[PDB]
Amino acid sequence: QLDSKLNDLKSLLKEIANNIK
Amino acid sequence: QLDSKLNDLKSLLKEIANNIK
Repeated sequence: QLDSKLNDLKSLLKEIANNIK
Repeated sequence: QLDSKLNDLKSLLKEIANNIK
């Protein structure tokens, strides 16, 4: 469960990077 | 503890992205 939570939080960085650009 | 530490470090990227924008 913790590994899945970390993986899910990972995509937030990509989403933020896409939004900023 | 290590998983929690990694999760906490994760939010730093989002904070930096918000600050830069």
